[PDB]
Amino acid sequence: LEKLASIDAQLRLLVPGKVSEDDKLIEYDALLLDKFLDILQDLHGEDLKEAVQECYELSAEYEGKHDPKKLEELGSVLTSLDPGDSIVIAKAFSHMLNLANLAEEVQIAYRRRIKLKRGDFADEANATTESDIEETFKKLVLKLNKSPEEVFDALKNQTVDLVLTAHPTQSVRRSLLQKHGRIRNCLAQLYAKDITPDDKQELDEALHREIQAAFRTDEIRRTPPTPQDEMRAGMSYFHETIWKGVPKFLRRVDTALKNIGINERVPYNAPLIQFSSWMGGDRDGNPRVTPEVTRDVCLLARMMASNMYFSQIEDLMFEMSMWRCNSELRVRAEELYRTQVPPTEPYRVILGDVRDKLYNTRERSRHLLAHGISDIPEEAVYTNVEQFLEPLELCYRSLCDCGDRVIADGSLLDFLRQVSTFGLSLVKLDIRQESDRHTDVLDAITQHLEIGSYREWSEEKRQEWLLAELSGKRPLFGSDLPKTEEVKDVLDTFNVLAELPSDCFGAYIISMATSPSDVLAVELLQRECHVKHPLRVVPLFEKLADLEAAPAAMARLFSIDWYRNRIDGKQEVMIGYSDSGKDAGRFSAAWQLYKAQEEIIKVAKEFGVKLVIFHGRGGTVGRGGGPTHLAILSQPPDTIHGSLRVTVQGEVIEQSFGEEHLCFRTLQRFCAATLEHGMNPPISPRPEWRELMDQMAVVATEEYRSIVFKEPRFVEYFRLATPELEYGRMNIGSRPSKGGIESLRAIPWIFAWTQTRFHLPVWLGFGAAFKHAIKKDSKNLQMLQEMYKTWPFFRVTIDLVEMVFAKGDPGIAALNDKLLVSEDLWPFGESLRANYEETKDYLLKIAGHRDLLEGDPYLKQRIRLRDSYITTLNVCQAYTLKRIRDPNYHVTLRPHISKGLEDTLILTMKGIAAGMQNTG
Amino acid sequence: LEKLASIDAQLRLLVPGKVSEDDKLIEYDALLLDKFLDILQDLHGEDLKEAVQECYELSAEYEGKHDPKKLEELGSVLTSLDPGDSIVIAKAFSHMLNLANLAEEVQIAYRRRIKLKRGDFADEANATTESDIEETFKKLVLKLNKSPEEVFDALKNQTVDLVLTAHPTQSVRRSLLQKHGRIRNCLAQLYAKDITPDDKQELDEALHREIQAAFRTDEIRRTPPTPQDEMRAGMSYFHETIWKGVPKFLRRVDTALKNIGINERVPYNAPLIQFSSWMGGDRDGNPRVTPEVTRDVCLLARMMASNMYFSQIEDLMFEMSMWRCNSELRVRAEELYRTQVPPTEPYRVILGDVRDKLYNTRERSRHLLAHGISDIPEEAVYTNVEQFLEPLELCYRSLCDCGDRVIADGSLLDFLRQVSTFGLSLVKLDIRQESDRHTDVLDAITQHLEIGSYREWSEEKRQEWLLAELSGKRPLFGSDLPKTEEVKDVLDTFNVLAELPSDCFGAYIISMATSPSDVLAVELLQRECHVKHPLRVVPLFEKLADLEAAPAAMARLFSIDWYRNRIDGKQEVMIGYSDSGKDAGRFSAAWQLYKAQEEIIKVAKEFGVKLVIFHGRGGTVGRGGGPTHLAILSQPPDTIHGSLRVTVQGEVIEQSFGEEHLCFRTLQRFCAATLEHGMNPPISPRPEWRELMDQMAVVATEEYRSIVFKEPRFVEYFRLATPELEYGRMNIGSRPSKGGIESLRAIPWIFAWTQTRFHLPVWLGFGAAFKHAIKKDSKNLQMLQEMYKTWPFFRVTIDLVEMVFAKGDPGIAALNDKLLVSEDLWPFGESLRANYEETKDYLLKIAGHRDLLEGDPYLKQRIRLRDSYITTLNVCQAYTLKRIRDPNYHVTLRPHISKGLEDTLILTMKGIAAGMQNTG
Amino acid sequence: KHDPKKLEELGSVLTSLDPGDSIVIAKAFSHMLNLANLAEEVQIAYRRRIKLKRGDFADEANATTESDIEETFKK
Ligand SMILES: N[C@@H](CC(=O)O)C(=O)O
Ligand SMILES: N[C@@H](CC(=O)O)C(=O)O
Repeated sequence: LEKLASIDAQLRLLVPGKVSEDDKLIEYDALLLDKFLDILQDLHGEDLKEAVQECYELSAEYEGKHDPKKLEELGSVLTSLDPGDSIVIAKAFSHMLNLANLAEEVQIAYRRRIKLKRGDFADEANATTESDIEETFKKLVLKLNKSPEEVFDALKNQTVDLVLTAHPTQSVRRSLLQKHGRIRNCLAQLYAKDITPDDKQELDEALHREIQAAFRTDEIRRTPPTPQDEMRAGMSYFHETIWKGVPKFLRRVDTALKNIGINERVPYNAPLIQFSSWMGGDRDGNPRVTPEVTRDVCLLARMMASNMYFSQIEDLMFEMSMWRCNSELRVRAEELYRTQVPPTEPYRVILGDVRDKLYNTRERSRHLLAHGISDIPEEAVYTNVEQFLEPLELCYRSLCDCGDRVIADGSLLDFLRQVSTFGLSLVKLDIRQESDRHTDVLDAITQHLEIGSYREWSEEKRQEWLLAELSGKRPLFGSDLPKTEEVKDVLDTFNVLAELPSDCFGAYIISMATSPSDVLAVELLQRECHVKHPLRVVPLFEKLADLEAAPAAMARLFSIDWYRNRIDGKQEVMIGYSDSGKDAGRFSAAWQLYKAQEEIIKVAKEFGVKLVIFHGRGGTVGRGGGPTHLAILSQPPDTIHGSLRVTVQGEVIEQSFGEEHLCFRTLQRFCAATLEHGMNPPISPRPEWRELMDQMAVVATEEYRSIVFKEPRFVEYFRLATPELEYGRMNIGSRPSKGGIESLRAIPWIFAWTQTRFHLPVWLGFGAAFKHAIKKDSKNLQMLQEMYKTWPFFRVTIDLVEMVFAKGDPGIAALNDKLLVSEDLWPFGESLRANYEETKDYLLKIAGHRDLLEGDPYLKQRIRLRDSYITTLNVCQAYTLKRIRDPNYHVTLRPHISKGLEDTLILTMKGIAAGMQNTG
Repeated sequence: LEKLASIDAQLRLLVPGKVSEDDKLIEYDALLLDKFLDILQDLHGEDLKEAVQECYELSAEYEGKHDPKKLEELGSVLTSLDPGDSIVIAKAFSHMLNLANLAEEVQIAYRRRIKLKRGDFADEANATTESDIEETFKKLVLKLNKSPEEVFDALKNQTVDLVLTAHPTQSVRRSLLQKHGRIRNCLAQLYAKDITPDDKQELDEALHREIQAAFRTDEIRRTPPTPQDEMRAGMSYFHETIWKGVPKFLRRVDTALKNIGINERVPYNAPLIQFSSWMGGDRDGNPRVTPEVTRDVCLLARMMASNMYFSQIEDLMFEMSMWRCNSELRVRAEELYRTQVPPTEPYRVILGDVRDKLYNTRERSRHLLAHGISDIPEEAVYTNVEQFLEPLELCYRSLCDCGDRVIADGSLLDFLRQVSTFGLSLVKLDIRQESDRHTDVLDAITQHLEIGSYREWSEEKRQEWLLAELSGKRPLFGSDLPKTEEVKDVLDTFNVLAELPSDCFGAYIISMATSPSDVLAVELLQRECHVKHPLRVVPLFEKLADLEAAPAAMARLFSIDWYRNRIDGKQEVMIGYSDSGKDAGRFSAAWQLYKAQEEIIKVAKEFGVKLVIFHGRGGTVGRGGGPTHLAILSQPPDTIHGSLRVTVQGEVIEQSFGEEHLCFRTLQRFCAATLEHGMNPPISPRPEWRELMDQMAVVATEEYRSIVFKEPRFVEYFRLATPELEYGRMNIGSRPSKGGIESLRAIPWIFAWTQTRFHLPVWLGFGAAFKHAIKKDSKNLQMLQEMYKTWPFFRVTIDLVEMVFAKGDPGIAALNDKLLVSEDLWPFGESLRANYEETKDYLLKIAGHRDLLEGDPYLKQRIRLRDSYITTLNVCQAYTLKRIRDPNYHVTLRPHISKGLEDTLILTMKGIAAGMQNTG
Repeated sequence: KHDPKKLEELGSVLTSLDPGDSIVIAKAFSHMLNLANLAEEVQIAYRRRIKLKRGDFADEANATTESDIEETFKK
């Protein structure tokens, strides 16, 4: 009848909880698990529930003592399941994990903020202590001597651009987030103080039902989804929380402003917040992302957006019942009426006409998507956001003129902000393609023209030629140009950019950029494919050597008159932490990128160019939560200067935007941190620190490279101990290599090692670095410790690695070796595990910590509560990999318990990924 | 800066408040007023705010001491306003009043229920103590020895039919209720314990803004709205609260059932709840309600309903992502797919097809409304509710078959209940017409045929003839029948009933019914106008003499074979409390109707007919709130027998259904009380009581009639002291007479006297009755007191009159006399006021009360808080009536203060009506 | 349930005690009873008075509804 107390007590044995009336995470997990076990019993029988229970207990005992025999006990239960039973159990543990995450969201959403606080930079690393927008304003006036008018001014001119990217292991379906949403809402509401008995009986029932609906929305799908479908799923968070969150956060900004003495509101059309997207735009090493895919996602964006505006304007129309207007609106209303509402309701006549334009904008888009042709003419549709804003501006003005500003400042204002923030699509699409592919197009052209081979030319020649053609008097090539399939694909992409309207797009990112010709090549292609409004061109520098030359590259570009004129004082450059870390190791990349950004800003300053750094995946700003706040504050001085552009990693998007409070705090912290930084850079490092970082980077890079690139048996080891081959072949997303580790892409590199709980890519090299700093001079420990206490960059860098170790378990990696790796390679695995421990030890000593995450007990608890579930998936995954790979491995199967191995593997890969979220 | 405390302290001086953490009404009023005064100042200037403040203080002092000089002080401020200033001030007091009412709704919504209670019938007269559905179940099992299975059974077979009617002084616009809704929601949320500082800053701002939006949604409209427009406005509460409230209440019933040991749910298609409507159907004394109007409202009903189902099914479709179905659904899905979703989502394929049918059903209806013709064929649309239910039943079954009943029992089940409760329209329309109009049609027919004059025939002849024609072999008349306009209008109404589908309609009510021929006449007309499925015919007995003969009338009908066969064991009869009270006075009508219902039930029993009493306006069941609960329990034994049909008076509908909690409790109490009564009738009166009531009724009727019909100067007095002539001429709704008071309609009779705060129609006759009972025999006081303590009917009857006196102020009626009535008629007014006081005194002594509403302090406080505002409107109204009626009356006007007299009068009439709500 | 066999079950456990054990058990139950009474006193001491009440003589039969001295004066 009542097992809720036993589940709760076994959880609390695993976590020494807390008295706080806000700490209820363990209660939430108990309740969710209890309901879930009941469901399992109802659907699959007591015996199956019992088996799930059996596996959980074994995992619990392992997370207690860490006796590795428990993993083999769990193994022998898991390997003895027919594949139908295995699927149900892998699905159970997967679902318990998701539930644990939902519980976490609710806990974070309602945790009390701390009132008394030091106001130093460590407060900015946690949701509970970080500065909200009013606190940041007040800090700037008080501690940095800014007039409120100055703070207001900075804020009006500030942009934060969040760039949405593909979930690496497939995005959750839109209907599943709504279910999740309802589970969270029922969970929140069962603990409200405001309500009675029966309401709770009903919430209990609602929650039970919703845990079940979620579990049975589980269709089994080896064959991937189209990039169009993956884009739709990625766009779900707009309907869920972003659409309302934006106006809600802007209203908070307004209140913060009243409270520091500024009586105005942020203008509705100040572009504080923008969203961009990569989904259907990034084709770098991904030929499923075709020209047609791009054309489609831009149409889908347009369709979704206008569908939202269409539906919202109906609500606005209800509200705008008022009859008093200025004469300017009167005139307009009467015109429209003369060409189905009364004229005594003038706002409704205007908004009704906007509604039809929006309906038209939406049907035109759908037609073009389904057929290429629409009977709906462009004249009857919105093609620029200002056409849509104008009549809304007219309403606003008319209301204020009549004395009803207060009304204008409600729903109408929310709407102006939505329109202005989201514009006609909800996101602008970046295109990304690798520079070789541009070279190939250009070599096809030069060879056709019989003037030689662009590939063979030196860099000085490439520039000389590209500039001569960018002011050429004469087109380069036609349709009759002989093209490989790949070259046709690059050209057809540019033709899409020419055809489609410029408000669909943002950046053309060049992967593997290294020279000025890389950027000039794209400028020429765009001009020659007749892109009337060329996308800005953004180089992505990947390797350490490429980051070293980046500054000179940008100096050259800027000193070219054509390009300088063309760029109109703005340039964006992209960095990719995971990418650079794959080349030199994480530590060395972190340092190089700090320096790279200082150096590129210096060069921009010199040429009078405004420089925007676009943060790609793997940086500490990608963590989400409080840690994102300190991460922003820790950027090098002047590297934001009013413009934050940052990747929202798909594996972090739910946590960041799925729950409405969290979404609000995410937007808040991006605005707060950006504003503060531009007026309050972090401390610049001491010379001694720089010098030590340079020495440490050399050593760190040497360790990492000698293991990852010069150990001849490394790739072999990697392919056995890691599910990277099976991630590739069951392709979850893109496709894994472009050869060895040079050839492998960042995401698969991280994912392979996250799946084994070993995380090599995040920590390798730090151990050599610290060890060597300290042997060289024992005083370096103190300096390292001081850097941790007082240099934000360094704090933040260590904290991310510390978090990754909290998600680590070398016991799991050892089990994979035992099962999957040949005995000859075992000492190699064991030395890599010795390196993990040694690296971890040094990290703890530098942070002044006895255990992992001592500074962040809330995060410690969250991670520890996930581990029981993830661990079962890991053991299941290891033995499933053994069965797939080795046909001659068999065990006695149990008789079927409930009422394909590849399917199990897909399920465990996604679960472990849902559990590990962000690492590097 | 802070006047909130002065407003609050001046209110609390007027009401000696309470410590209860739930009693916040006075705080709510303070806050709402403070924000409102600020708005007035911003929009109209300090001086205008000051004037409103000045008028409020004078009204406050009057409600304190009741010095009548204060009314003249207020008068002299009000009469000195140019008409533009007068409009703004009347609008201010009107808006403050509405605000006071919103505050009240919130107070009632969140007041704590009382846990310990006597469980006697007085507990059922208040929201805080009344029985909910679980308590009623438990009472029936425990105190009446019913098995839960029996209780379940009674409930499955029970119907409650709430019949929506026209607001007597015009329905609030749909957009204004939404605003109201938002003001309430902001008010509730400012006192939530669950939230922080800034949230409140924002709610403050939201509330201020919404009070302003409401104030400026105020267009000035002498020219009435069409009956179609008045029907649309009446239907607003479906979107607001009823649409969700129904499934929500049915789910509560399910929980109550689990909790008394019944594991089933009420079947989704048990018709526990139904709504009907009169709007566009009642034409009795109202020629604006034409055949075309009726045709229209049935189309609008159909349109609205299908628009709601269409929009809701989209949500349901999102939820129904599941892939497991039974084979029956599989087959169907694949068929539909073969004729735009994947087939792996079978519920969505079914629901999508339902969605298109719903869209079609909705466009067909709109076309027919706008043009008479639709290209959309009937085959592609729903014409019967079962066509719509079938595919939903299929989903339900399929889910249960696959083990997912728990899922079926969520949103799908809510939807089945909505569909089944609301059906294809949301309401079925009654038609009502007066019996003379039928006689005229029949006389036109007999004269045409040259067989004499139906009007001239006796009742025995009329029946003989109507029965001969109802089994006639030969049609009565054609199109070439010569018709007056009125006769054509009655025929064309029947032709509408023939053309339109039978699910649009319910009852054909015959006003002024008195004989069996009245009912047989309509049966014949329906047959001869070719109504394939005739509406049931329902007689409305109005006069005392008509109620006396009603039983014999029904005995005759039932003993006629044709009619008996035709009626298939069911008959509805309607009673109209206000109507009968206009003929004989309220007391005498109350008693007659108790007896009438006993007698008609007796006759039905004898003939084996199931009898449904339809309660028209003015009864104690129309009060709303707790009092509706005891009122139902107090019906005579066996007079409900599983079927409650009751009028929801337009002047009570906001209070009953505007706020979601109140809507839920309204549905609850109708179900609770109906179920209990059928198993637990009230005590039948003692013989001594009957005898005393008969003696008291004679005397009560004689007093009332001698004043209202035999005093030759009464009508003259009535037309001077009352705004009834101006209610008529500025027609707010219907139109006032059909002559004298016989000729005047109930609603205008009540409204005239409610506007003067005198309420003559509710209390007159009670005084003579009680006085005479007590002089005859001093022991009668004790018996009267005992009847009050132990006979529910009597309690409830006195309580309604007591409530009306709480809304009374003879000081106001005296002011009207002084200003509007000629001096010769002043002693007449003064004797009527002497009668008020004497009647009130006796009422207090019988109830054992020292002051009005001592038994109901919550209601006492609510009424007292309204009075300040209503009183200002009353004084304004009195002097405005003086100006309209007397051109030679003038006063010095103030210079204009802010930055038509008929308009002011409309405004004061509506305000006083919004303030007085229900009386008789 | 009021199954009378339970009294004899209890009997057979109680009659089988040496007199030293019997004393200690009778003393335990005696003390548990006193404890129960102390708990009752605390419950009655802090139970909330009921604000809304009929003001008839039945209210005077319970601590929670009876009239205090001010209510009696006012009455
Ligand atoms: N997003 C969290 C980690 C997690 O939730 O797994 C962080 O970066 O600290
Ligand atoms: N509806 C309330 C009266 C009112 O709210 O004015 C009642 O009948 O008691």
